[PDB]
Amino acid sequence: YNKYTILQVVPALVSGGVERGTIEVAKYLKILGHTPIIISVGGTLVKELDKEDILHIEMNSNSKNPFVILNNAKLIAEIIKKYNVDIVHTRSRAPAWSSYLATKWTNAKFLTTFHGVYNIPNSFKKYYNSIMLKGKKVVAVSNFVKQHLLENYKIDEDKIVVIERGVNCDYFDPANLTPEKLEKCCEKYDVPSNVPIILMPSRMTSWKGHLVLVEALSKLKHRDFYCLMVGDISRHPNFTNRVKELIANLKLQNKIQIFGNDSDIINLYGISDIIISASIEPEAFGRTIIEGQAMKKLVIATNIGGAVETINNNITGFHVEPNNAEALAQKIDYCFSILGTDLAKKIQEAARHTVINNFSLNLMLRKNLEIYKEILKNS
Ligand SMILES: [Cl-]
Ligand SMILES: [Cl-]
Ligand SMILES: [Cl-]
Ligand SMILES: [Cl-]
Repeated sequence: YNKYTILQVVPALVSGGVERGTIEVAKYLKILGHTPIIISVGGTLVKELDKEDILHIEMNSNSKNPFVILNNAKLIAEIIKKYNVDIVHTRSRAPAWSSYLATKWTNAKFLTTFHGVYNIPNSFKKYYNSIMLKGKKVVAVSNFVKQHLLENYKIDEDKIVVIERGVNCDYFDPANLTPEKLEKCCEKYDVPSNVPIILMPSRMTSWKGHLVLVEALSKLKHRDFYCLMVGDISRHPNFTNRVKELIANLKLQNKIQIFGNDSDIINLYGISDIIISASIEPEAFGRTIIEGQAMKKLVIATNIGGAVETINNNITGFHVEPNNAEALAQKIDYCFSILGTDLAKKIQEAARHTVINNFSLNLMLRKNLEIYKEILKNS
C-alpha cells in the first residue's frame, strides 16, 4: 500500500539533537499510520519512547569487535525480516557498520543523517562514497554539514539532501505565555523589574563562549541589565566554577547569574529580550537561535558553523564575529538602544515569520517523509 516501516538506529553519542529528531519523526510516522521502530542502547531515551508508545529494541553497539558487528548485523537483519522494514535510518557518528550490513543482505534501504561534523579516514573516503553509498542518499542537518560532506568526505552532491532542523512552533509560541507563568519565572530566577533580560541558553562548556560574553558584559557595566545563563552545569563542572569566578572578580555577580537546566525554557524566553549564542567553535546548527527567533526575540549569534544559517543579518537577527568581546558588547549595546522601537518589533515579527516559513518542526518532519518516499520509489 502506502504505509512504511522505518527502523531508526540511535547511538550513545547524541550531540546535535539526535534523540529529539528521532522521537519527533517516530511520533509523526505513527500519526500517518506508518510503523516506527527504534533500536537504541537504552538509557533515558526509552522513557519517552514508552510514553509515546513506540516500539523500541535495546541493543548494545560495539564498533570495535568484528564478531559483534557481524552478530548485531544478523540481529538487525532478523528484525528487518520480522517487521518487513522498508528503510533503516542511521544517525551514527562513524559509518553504521552493523546496520549497513543488515540492509546489504535484505531488501531494506539505507539512509544516513549527519547531525554534525565528524571526520573519517582519508583512505576510506573513496570506498565510502563509491561503494557503500552507491544508489543511496544522505541527509545533512544544515548546509554547513553538507559542505563538510562535499569538501571533506568528497561525497557526490546529488546524494546529499539538506533537511534543516525545525522548532516546534506550537510549543515555542508567544501566544501561550500567560502573565502569571511569566511572573512565576521572574520570581524563580531573581529577575529585576525594569531592566533588559539577556538569556544565554547554552550548556556550560568552554567552547560555548560564556567567558566571551562575560568579558563583553563587563564592557557594558554602565548599562543596567540582567543576564541569565541557563544550561547543564554537570558534564563540565570545573568550567562552571571558572565562569562564576570571572563574574565575581569583575564584580558582576548582580548582573549575571548561572542556573541549572531549565525545565520549561519557554517562560525563560518570554521573560527575555535578547538571546545569545556565543560559541567560538562551530555548531552544526544553532538550536537556541531558531528557538529564540520562534519566540519573537532579538537574537545575537556568532557567525560560525550552522549557527548563523537561520539569521538574515539585521533583518531576523544579528551576526557577530566569534571570540570577539568588543564586537559582541557593541551588538548587545545596539539592541538595548532599539529595544521597544518599531524596528525591534519589525525584526522580532520577522524572526518568528521566518521560522514558521522555513524552520518549523512541521517542515522538517515532512522533508523526512519525502526522502523516505524517494528512497522507496519503484517498489
Ligand atoms: Cl531529522
Ligand atoms: Cl539548520
Ligand atoms: Cl512546528
Ligand atoms: Cl564534550
